[PDB]
Amino acid sequence: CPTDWKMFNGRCFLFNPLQLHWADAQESCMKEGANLASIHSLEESTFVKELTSADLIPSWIGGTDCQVSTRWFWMDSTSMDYADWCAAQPDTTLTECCIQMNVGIGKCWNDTPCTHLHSSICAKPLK
Ligand SMILES: [Ca+2]
Repeated sequence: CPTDWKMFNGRCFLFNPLQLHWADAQESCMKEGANLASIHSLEESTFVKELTSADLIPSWIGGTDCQVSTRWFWMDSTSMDYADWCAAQPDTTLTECCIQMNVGIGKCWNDTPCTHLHSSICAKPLK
């Protein structure tokens, strides 16, 4: 993997501490040939959590159901075969359609307004 990135299951990951809304976070990843990260297993979830410091900082990941409620998509076009929703989540309301991880005391996923500023996780295949 390139310098500051970390490898896991054929992909490289990076924690971007900069506070950005979802769209800016995705744009920031694209500048590096990446996408906000998709997560497909508890093993991957744990690996990414280890990139967010001892505080497990709330972070944007690349999933949303912003087009049609309840229809979730990852920006890297991989399948939605895993989720780590907090209790009662997701709300599926189009007004809070971007996935945020490391949310609350449970450090789980919560769909939230995409305009909120958060750190983020970027990922891209290993070359
Ligand atoms: Ca929510």
